[PDB]
This record gives sequence, C-alpha cells and structure tokens, in this order.
Amino acid sequence: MWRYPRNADQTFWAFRTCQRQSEGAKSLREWYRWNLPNDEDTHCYVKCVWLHLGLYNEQNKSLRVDRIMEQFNSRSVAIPGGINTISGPTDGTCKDIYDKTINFFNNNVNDLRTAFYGIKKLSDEWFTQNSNTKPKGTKISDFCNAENREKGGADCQHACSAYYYRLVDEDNEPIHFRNLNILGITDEQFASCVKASNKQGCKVADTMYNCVEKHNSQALKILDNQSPTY
Ligand SMILES: COCCOCCOCCOc1ccc(C(C)(C)CC(C)(C)C)cc1
Repeated sequence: MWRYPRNADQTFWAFRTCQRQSEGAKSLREWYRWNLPNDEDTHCYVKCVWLHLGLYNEQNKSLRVDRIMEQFNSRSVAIPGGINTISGPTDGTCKDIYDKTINFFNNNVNDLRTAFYGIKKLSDEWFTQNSNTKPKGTKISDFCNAENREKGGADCQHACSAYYYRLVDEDNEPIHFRNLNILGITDEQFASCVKASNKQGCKVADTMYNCVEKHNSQALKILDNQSPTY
C-alpha cells in the first residue's frame, strides 16, 4: 500500500521513470526545465507522473486530491488555488488528465517544485538527511548489497532491490501498474508475476524479482544500470 507524503527519492523515481518511458518525445528538453507543452507525448508523460507518484486513482479515474493536499501540508506549502479544476473524474485519457491539471501546474510551478522536491537544494537536503535511502549516483545493487539489506531483516535475497526496482512498495505489495515493456516484460508477463506473488513479507519481493528475471534475464540488469539517477 502506498505511503504519503511522497519523499524525494519517490518523486525523483516517478519523474525519471516516466521520462524514460517517453524518451523519444520532442518536448523532453522542455520537461527538464519544468515546461509542459500542449502535445500528446507531454499529455501522457503528465499522466504517467501523476500515476507513478501514487496520486492517480485508477478505480475512479480521478486524482487523489486528498493526498495532493497532504503533500502540501506535510511540506509546509500553502494549499494552491484552483483545486476544483483538478478534482473529479476524468475520462482516463492522457489528454483529459493533462487538461485538468495544466493550469494547476502553470499557476503554482515553484510551490509544486517545493512540495515535490523538484528543487536541487531541497532534494539534496532530503537525501543528505535520509542516509538509509539509496543516494543519487549509487546503483541499486551496490546500495542493497550493503548492510545486509537484501535479507529484508529476515531470510530474503532481493528484498531491497525489488523495492528500488519498484516491483513492490514499502509494504512488500506488488506495484500493479509497473511498465517494463521496453525491457522485454510484457503486461501479461508482469501481471503473472503479480499474481504469483499469497506470499508474505519480503518473500513477495523475492517472488517478484525471480519471476521478472525468469521472463527476461537482462531487464533487471538494465534497471540497475539506469539506477544511479534512475
Ligand atoms: C536528468 O534530470 C532530469 C530531472 O527532471 C526532473 C523533473 O521532471 C520534470 C518535470 O516534469 C513534470 C511532470 C509532471 C508534473 C505534474 C504536472 C504531474 C505536476 C507534479 C509533479 C507537481 C505533480 C510536473 C512536472
């Protein structure tokens, strides 16, 4: 189950993972400077980030306005105006989710960057003060191989890596929406790993890790290779 508020590693992962999933986009460079142009790839990049932050409810096709507000409150940032526009059901398209949130973004850019650690100084401070989280610049394998993290406090073998690959969340619950298609894992294959993982504790993480590796032996190696900055 997802935890809120989202921390600086969790927000960083959502941005970078969604950037990788749209890496051929014409507007990629604009996203780097916090500009979200009105084009299809940007629409779907925006939907991806809302989803990967844990802020899109796929069941009612609505933003988790309650958790968005919690992020502001937890970060001591004033609640922005215009919340009504981002609230309520969408039709599920990238276009609709973009249209419902673009003014909210454009009208509150720097407060949103503050609340979601989108400022280098604020992110650097979070990581400095949370040394038990994988630092930027360090690979998942190198971090999780240290301090017996892969054991998960028990007898596991991939407890830490499965978390940082986002196969499972902090609760060792599988992350159902994870997209590893470009790594050679189809949606059906990933779903089968989720289903294979009534297991309990970090055994869910190990089951997800082993199942993914079984489908494609390189996929998790690629995520590890990408992991210094995701
Ligand atoms: C290599 O370094 C790349 C760093 O880029 C990280 C910043 O990502 C770019 C910003 O992109 C977005 C994506 C989504 C959003 C939304 C609209 C979803 C708002 C948000 C993040 C405040 C919830 C805003 C900016």
